[PDB]
This record gives sequence, C-alpha cells and structure tokens, in this order.
Amino acid sequence: SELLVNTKSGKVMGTRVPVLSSHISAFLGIPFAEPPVGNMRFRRPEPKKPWSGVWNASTYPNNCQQYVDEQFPGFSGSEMWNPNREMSEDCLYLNIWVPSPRPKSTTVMVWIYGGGFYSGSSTLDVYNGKYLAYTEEVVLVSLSYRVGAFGFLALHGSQEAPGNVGLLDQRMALQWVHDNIQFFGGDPKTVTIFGESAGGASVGMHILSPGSRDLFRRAILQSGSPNCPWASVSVAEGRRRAVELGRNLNCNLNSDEELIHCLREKKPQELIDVEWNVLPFDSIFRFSFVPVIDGEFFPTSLESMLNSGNFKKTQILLGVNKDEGSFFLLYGAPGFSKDSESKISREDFMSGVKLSVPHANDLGLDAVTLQYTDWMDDNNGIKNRDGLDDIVGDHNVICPLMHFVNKYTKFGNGTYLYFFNHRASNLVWPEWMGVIHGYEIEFVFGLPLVKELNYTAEEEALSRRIMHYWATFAKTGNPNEPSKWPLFTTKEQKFIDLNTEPMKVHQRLRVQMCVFWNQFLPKLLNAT
Amino acid sequence: SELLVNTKSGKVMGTRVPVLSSHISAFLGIPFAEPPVGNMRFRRPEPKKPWSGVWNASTYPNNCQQYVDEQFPGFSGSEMWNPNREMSEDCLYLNIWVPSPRPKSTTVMVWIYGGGFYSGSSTLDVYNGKYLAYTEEVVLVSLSYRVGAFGFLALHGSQEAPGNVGLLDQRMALQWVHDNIQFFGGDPKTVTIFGESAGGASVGMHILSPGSRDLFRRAILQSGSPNCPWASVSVAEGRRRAVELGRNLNCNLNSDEELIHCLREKKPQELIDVEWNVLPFDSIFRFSFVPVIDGEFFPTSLESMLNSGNFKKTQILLGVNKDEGSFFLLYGAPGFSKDSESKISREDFMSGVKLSVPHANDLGLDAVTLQYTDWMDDNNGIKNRDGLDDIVGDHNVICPLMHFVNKYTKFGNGTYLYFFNHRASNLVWPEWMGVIHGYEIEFVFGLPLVKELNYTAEEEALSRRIMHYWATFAKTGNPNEPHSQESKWPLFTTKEQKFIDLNTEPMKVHQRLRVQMCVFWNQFLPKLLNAT
Ligand SMILES: C[As+](C)(C)CCO[C@@H](c1ccccc1[N+](=O)O)C(F)(F)F
Ligand SMILES: C[As+](C)(C)CCO[C@@H](c1ccccc1[N+](=O)O)C(F)(F)F
Ligand SMILES: C[As+](C)(C)CCO[C@@H](c1ccccc1[N+](=O)O)C(F)(F)F
Ligand SMILES: C[As+](C)(C)CCO[C@@H](c1ccccc1[N+](=O)O)C(F)(F)F
Ligand SMILES: [Cl-]
Repeated sequence: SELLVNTKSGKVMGTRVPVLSSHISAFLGIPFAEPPVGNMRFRRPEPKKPWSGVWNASTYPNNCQQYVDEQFPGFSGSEMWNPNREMSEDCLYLNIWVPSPRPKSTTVMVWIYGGGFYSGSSTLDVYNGKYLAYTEEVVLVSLSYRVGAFGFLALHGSQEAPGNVGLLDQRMALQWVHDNIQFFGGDPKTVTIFGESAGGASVGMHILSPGSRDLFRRAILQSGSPNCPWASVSVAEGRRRAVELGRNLNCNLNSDEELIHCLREKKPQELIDVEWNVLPFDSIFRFSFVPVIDGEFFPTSLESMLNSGNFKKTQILLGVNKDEGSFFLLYGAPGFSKDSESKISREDFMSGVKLSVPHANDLGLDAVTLQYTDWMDDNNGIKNRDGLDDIVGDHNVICPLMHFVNKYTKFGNGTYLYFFNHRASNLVWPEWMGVIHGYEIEFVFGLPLVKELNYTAEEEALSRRIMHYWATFAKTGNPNEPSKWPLFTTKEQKFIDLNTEPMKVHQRLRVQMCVFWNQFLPKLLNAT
Repeated sequence: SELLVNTKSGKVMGTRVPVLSSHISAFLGIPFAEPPVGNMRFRRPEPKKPWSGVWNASTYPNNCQQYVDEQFPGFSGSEMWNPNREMSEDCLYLNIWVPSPRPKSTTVMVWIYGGGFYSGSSTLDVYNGKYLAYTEEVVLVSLSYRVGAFGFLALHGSQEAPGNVGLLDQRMALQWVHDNIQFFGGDPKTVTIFGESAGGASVGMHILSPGSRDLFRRAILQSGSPNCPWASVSVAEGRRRAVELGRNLNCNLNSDEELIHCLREKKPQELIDVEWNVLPFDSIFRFSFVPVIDGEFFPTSLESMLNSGNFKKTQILLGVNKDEGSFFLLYGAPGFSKDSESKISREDFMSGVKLSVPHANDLGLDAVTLQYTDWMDDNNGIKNRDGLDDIVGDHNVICPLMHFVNKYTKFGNGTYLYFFNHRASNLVWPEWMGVIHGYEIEFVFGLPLVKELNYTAEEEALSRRIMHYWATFAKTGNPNEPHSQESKWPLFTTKEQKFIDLNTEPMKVHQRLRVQMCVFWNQFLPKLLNAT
C-alpha cells in the first residue's frame, strides 16, 4: 500500500491524514536511534537496531525530557511550545509527511525545533507538516534530539559524556533520511535542513561541522545562527557547568566517570530541577547546557572556521523577526508584564541591560546604555522598553546572524536574507511585544491556511508565498520561480521585508547597531 | 577737561572719536605694567612705575609677539584676526572707551581677546569698543597679555619662568581697572570680564583662581571655557615643552637657569618659528604654550575646584556658535578648502578624526568614528564633512563648556546659556563653514550698526539686542530688562537646563544643549580612555 514502506532497518506503516479537504501520508514516530536511556544517558547516539515485523508509525512519539514552562498556565501563547506528549528519555524519533500520490525522488525538507537547546518538541501543533508537504509537494521530516543536560552535558575527555551528543542525534536523524528517504519518494541529494532559534543555530553548526556537511544539500536559518552568544561554550566552561551540576546533586566529584555514573542514577526531573543553577551569571537568553567547541564536531573556533571558509559551500536562506527580545524580557526582566504596556523606567532599564549583557564589564554596560539611550528624553517608558527590546534582540539574534551572513557570503554560493515584520492579527500576546521570536514559524508551516484558526485573507496569502519561497529555495537553491527577492551580496547587502505589504528591498540590515555589537563591543571587552 | 584724567599712576590724555553721528572719549595705549623685556622675559609682570607729565593715549599700542597667519594673504577673513600694529614685547597696555559726557560710576566691561593663547590683539577692527560703549552707555576696557612662549613658558619650580604669566598680565590690567576705572566714571564694584576663545577660557580661569576673584563682579564666556582640552597642560607637559623648545634652538639644557638665559637671548621671531614644534602630536585645535595647572594660580585640578565649588560664585552668561570647528579643519585637515564645498571622502574622514582627537588611542578613535558616522550612508561627503565639523566643535568647545556650565550652576547665582547660530549675510568665508568660531563677536561689538559694512536691517536688530543683553547682564546680573514686553531669556538651572538661540528669528527656548554627544565626550570617552 501507499502507507507501507520497506526501510533499511525495517518495515514501517504510516497513516492517512486529512489536510484542506484532501489527504496525504504521515509516518509518525519512526526511530532513528537506540533509546539513549540507562547506561546510554549522556552518550553518543547509537543507530537503531533493525526490527522484524511492522512498526506502528500512526501516532506521535514521546517528547524528550525538558524543563516545562509554567509562567502562564493554561495560556496558549506559552503552552503551544511545551511538550504535548509524555516526556521520556526514549524520544529519538522522526516524523515524515509524504504527499499522495507518493512522489518520485522529490524535494526534502528537514525541520529542527529550537528552544535554546534546553527544550523543544517535534510534535507541536505548529510543527504539523501536513500543510507544507501537501501545498508544496515536498517530503517533510521533523526530527528530534536530546536537550538540556541529556543532550549537552559536556565533560571533554570522557567518552561517557563527551558533549554535543544532542547535535549528534540530529546528525543520525540526517543519516537516516539519507539512507532511507528514497523509499518515501524523497531525493536524498536534495535535502534542506531548516529551523529556528537553537534549531537555526543547529543548521549552521551542521554547515560548519565536517561530519555533517555531506548529509544535506542546502540550509534555511530562522532567527538563529551558530555564532549566537547563547549557542555554545568552550570545553572548560562545559566542564565547569557539568561539575556544578554534580555539586548541586551531591555527587562524587573525584573523577569524570564517578560523576557521570552518579548523574545517571538520578531521575530525569532531578537533573532538570537544578539545570539553571549552573549558569555563571544572572541573565536572560542564556541556557545551561549547549554545544561545545570540542575540536571534534567543531574543528576550531567558530570564527576561525568562518574566516578561513572552513565550511559547507552552498545556498542559504535565512532571516530574523523584528522583535526578537520581547519574549525574554517578559519572562525575566523587571517592569515587563503580559498584562500591561510594560513601560520601563530609567532604573529598570539600567538593570535590564545588566540582565541582557551578563558577560560585559561596567565600561561595556555603559557603552550599551549610551548606544540605546536617547538622552533628550531618557525617562520615556516606551523608548526604554523598545530600546531594551532591541539590545536583547540585536545582541542575541540579529547581529550574530548578520555577522554570520557576511562571513558566509564570502565563500558561499548564494545568500537570501529576510526581515519578518508582520504581527499576526490573532496574536495572544500583547502589542508591546511586537513580532515575537518564533512567530514566523506558524507562517512557514502554513497554519494561516486552516480557516478555523482565524487568520486574515492576506495572512494566508503571506503564508503561501513564504512557503513557496521556502520550498522553491529547497528545490532550486533560489526562492524565486522563473517581484524578485534579490541575492544578498557583500557589496549591496540586500534583503527583503516579509509582510502583507508589496515586497520592498532594503539594504544593510541594522548595520548601525550591528557594527557596535560585532565589532566595537567585542574589541572593547577584549581590551578592557 | 573730559579727555584728561588723573590716574593713580599719573596723568592721561585721551582723544575724541566719532561714532554713529556722535562722539565718545577714547584712551588708547595706557600702560598697566613694566615692559616685560630683557631679563624680564618669561617673568611675572611688575606694576607700571608712575610717570610725570601727560601720557599720550590717543593711539592704539603695540601688539604682542605672536605667530602671524599667512595661509590666505590679503584675505580679509583671516587677516582681520592678525596683528594690525607693530609687534613688540612691549605690549602690556589697555584701551578704554568712555561715553561723553563722562558717566559718574557706571558699568564696566573688560574684553580679553582670544586666539588659542598663542595669538590675539586688543587693537583689531572687530574689537573697536566705541559702538558698545556709546550704544549701551558703558565704560569699555580692552586689555592685553603676553601670548605664546612669552606669556606661558612654564618651567615649574623656577621663579624666572614659572608659567601662567600671561594670565597674570590679565590680572594686573584687572587690578589697574580696580584701582583706576573710577576716575573714568566706571564702578570698580561692577566690572564684567568677557572674552572669546582662549579669552573665554581666561575669564573662567579668573573665576576659578583665588587671586583674580575679587577683581571683577560678573563674567561672560563666549565659545570657550577653562576646562577646554586645549586650554591647559600639567606642570610635566609644561616642562617638557619648554625643554623641547630649547632643544629646537640648540640651547644648553643642564638647568632651568641656563635654559631660560638662552631663550632670553633669542630674538622674538626665533622662538615663534619653532613654537609649534613642541606639541606632542600632529593635530588641530592644540596650542603649544598655554596655562599650567601649577598649584598656585590654580590650587588644584580644574575638575576638583569645579566639583568642590572652589570658585567665585556669581552670575555668568556664556554660550557657543553652531559650527565651532570649521575654521580649524580648513587650516589643517585634508579635503577641506575655502574655494570649494569641501565634501569629505571616507578616507579623509578617518584621518580627520585622528587629527581632531590627538590624545585618544585606537579604541578611542573607533568610538568617535562610530558616534559620528551614518553607516547606511558612509560615503556621503556632506555628512562626513558635517560629521567631522561637529566632532571638532563638540570636543574642543561645546561639551567642555556644557560640562563647565553644568558644574558651575550647582553653586552659582545665575547662569544664562546661549547658542549663536546666525550666518552673517556678508560673511567672506564659504557656505560650508557655517556659523564660524569667532563670528558672533562682530555682533557683540555692534559692527552691524555701521551701515557701510553692509549688514541687513535685521542683523542690526540682532546686534542691538545682543549688546543690550550683554550690557544689561553686566549691570544687573540678568540679561533681561524687568517688566519688558519682549520675550525672556530664561535662567539655566540644573533640572531644566534651558538656553536660547541667538539669531534673527523670534527667540526660542530649548533644553539640554547637545546632550547626546556631550554625554559621550564628557562621560564615556574619558572613561574609555581611562580604562586603556
Ligand atoms: C519557537 As520558541 C525558541 C519554543 C519561543 C521563545 O521561546 C524562548 C523563551 C523566551 C523567554 C521566555 C520563555 C521562553 N519559552 O518558554 O520557551 C526559548 F528560549 F525558550 F526558546
Ligand atoms: C529558575 As529561571 C527565573 C526559568 C533562570 C533564567 O530564567 C529566564 C528564562 C525563562 C525561560 C526561558 C529562557 C530564560 N533565559 O534564557 O534566561 C527568566 F526569564 F525567567 F528570567
Ligand atoms: C576670535 As579667533 C580664536 C583670533 C578665529 C579663529 O582662530 C583660531 C584659528 C583656527 C583655525 C585656523 C586658524 C586660526 N587663526 O588664524 O587664528 C585660533 F588658532 F586662534 F585659535
Ligand atoms: C607649523 As603649523 C601647520 C601653523 C601646527 C598645527 O597647525 C594647525 C593650525 C595653524 C594655524 C592656526 C591654528 C591651527 N590649529 O588650531 O590647529 C593646522 F590646522 F593648520 F594644521
Ligand atoms: Cl569516562
């Protein structure tokens, strides 16, 4: 049948799912690895052992162990990101959406969820790949990877918890797609990896990583990049935090093995309950366990790799959302409220910058303040808010990506940059938050197409062209089908606005502030 | 007679001069000190010793030995600032304009010319004090002081060349005014000292210095203040420079005694010719020999005196001109010319900020650049030109004045701040230069009132109200006339920080003069540079 597929490791039986008064095939919860439980906790994934019989891929798998958000219980805007399935260490599964009739060696798109490496699920309602696969006729895969300590505890030197294993999970899911997507009507030579946040960062790490380069054709990065300040740590910092987790759980710390064996004896939630205590500073947009520059997965420093062109040369399509910082200020910065205009005083502004730039010294904090403060009206609450909404957004998302984009374009084969500034009419978050980190995703996955989700007519149309650009990029390496989205070049540095209005072409995306973040501030801090 | 006066030192015979269809009394070239010549070069000024008979005070005196500007020979715009009389080390004299008939005991205004402490004359056409004295009915004094090495050679520890002697020269003219202005109809209890550029910095230095404090009542500072980066140097830097000056003239350098004796044998021009060779860096708006923070004229750092309120508390009126830097970039920065729009390329901009901020390190230069660059349009010549202009004007004049006003106001008894942004219709300099450094002076001294100098009717009006605000400030301590229908120049307070524009348009009140950039120059950069 159309739902029965013979794979390299075994047989799989999918399910027919309805989509916009039609149908397509879905293959949910296919294992690409051996459950990383028990003795296998913190270790490099192992390929899934073949199975006899038929595997039931009609329902979503379990979600990986993660810190669940409870800031706003019941509230949809936050819960839509929380796990919607039972959590388990047995969570290394992938989802495939296959149009009907099954295509022949067609375009493949792999989704990598984000959530700062500490959280994330492949089963979220907004990651439902049926609308994208059906509308664009692409085979859509959504993978999963260990997060938090479970995927990134890094004690460099030991083979028990070497680090980056969460990234290695992603890579084995990619290998699986490579060895098996052909059986589903997908061309393994035309694979596009795409994601947002830590998932967009992930994408970039695979472009950098030699061991991952050959497992995909192109890349799409959404509001994230490898060089982000929160996306990685040195081996010594990784070890520092891993030791700090042991100290927090009263573990023996004489040796790595002794410490690792102790962390394995602990129940999943026990680790999760002390996860944030290892962070060196009181901050926002900083996550405990993330990728490490170990010399293995990543040969040298991200920067030196980027300067020397030591990375996969291909076409990339990436971009940022207008208000990346607002989600992080609401959760951790004083003055910010989900139920108010969140006007910030000068005092809450000073402390807000200290929370956004944790590594900077006093001179550094003065530079940031001087850069984002209007001194003729320094007590304007809106300006202090919007101004703080830029620091976190420029520092953590926009400027890192623009540094990436400009370093990549020097050796690459084609870059396409976007700025997403449309605020969804049915948004549940307050107006001061603007176009929030992660709210382009519902447009990339075509949710505006399902009418009972109450999107405007022009939002569905905006969703349809974002999807077409995505898919058309995936298929040809150019989002344009023969108003054009122009190529980003180091001379022109062109990009487009991604909204309901007729496409407009701009230049030098936030160059003023990004010259500060990528060049001046780093130089200052190094010198001081 | 109205023109013959019995001063404390001796008799003086003035001259009757015409002014706008009327007449006034003028006493030019009156000596207030012994000529600082021979073995008296570099030494503190001594009082003029009494004379018998009448002193002919009917003609301007000699200008002090200074570097003459020969960038544009014959050009009125630059030569109007050059010496207009013979140069001589015998230059310590002062000029007085007295209304006729003589007033009883009226308001006194003393002018201290500027010119980076290296140049300047009391005799320039723009300093003709007849118009202001006749028009505002005040007694106008014009003084002189030793400039360059002559008035500021500083070998600290030595009593032959202790430094600050040019400032001391000023103070003696001031003491003279105090001991003798009453005979001319002036009130020694009501003297306002005012000056532009190094003259405004001089005024502020007398506000800070304990020995000059009681010689005046009020103060006016124009386009200059005491803490300006170019206005003073440490005793070390003063000593280094005086040694480098000896080294440039093959002098014996074993002791201050031998070094000073060597320089006293040199002809005046011999010193002037190497004067600029002693500066630390290639730069603009930096002068060689200037006031030294000696611990005598200045008890402690200007900043600590400002912080602890160790200064004369009175009323001050001060302000700045829209484009304070253009004059300096034209003379020493590549790309700038008086025969073109002076559009500056990105390269010429980078080298420009280096010449402008000579003391800053690489990181410092980068901060300055980042602060004044429009990165979306960084190849714009107009923007690079204006950008550079503002750098030089904010750094050297405006922000150090804002720092000063802001500090003084916490202790003062009245502060009135102005922003002069009127471009004179008959200006001789190019359009890009804007409202140049020194060009409000002609309005202060009422030049626009002499119809044959070709100013517009509205320019004569501006000049009248500027002179009136100045005079009324000198008389009352408030530029505004009580219960007058005219708009009002509001007080500058630390909380409100108000100031007015000074032009032909109806007055406007603004707040926090160039804060953004001044927070950078006065607060951030100094910290940045301190961290190193
Ligand atoms: C497409 As998401 C990378 C699951 C939306 C933003 O999520 C942030 C976040 C930021 C600030 C407060 C809470 C959260 N959150 O609950 O997910 C992060 F970092 F978790 F991903
Ligand atoms: C014991 As906590 C008060 C969940 C440590 C920091 O928490 C942040 C936060 C919360 C949710 C997602 C990301 C972040 N962060 O990156 O800092 C905030 F916002 F609560 F303070
Ligand atoms: C009221 As004046 C202080 C005698 C005019 C500007 O003078 C400047 C200056 C600035 C740049 C180029 C040339 C000159 N100049 O010839 O006097 C200086 F040097 F006197 F301060
Ligand atoms: C031996 As030279 C070329 C007279 C020292 C610097 O010269 C300045 C300058 C020259 C004349 C008056 C004022 C200035 N200044 O204030 O910097 C500049 F700008 F020409 F280079
Ligand atoms: Cl081990």
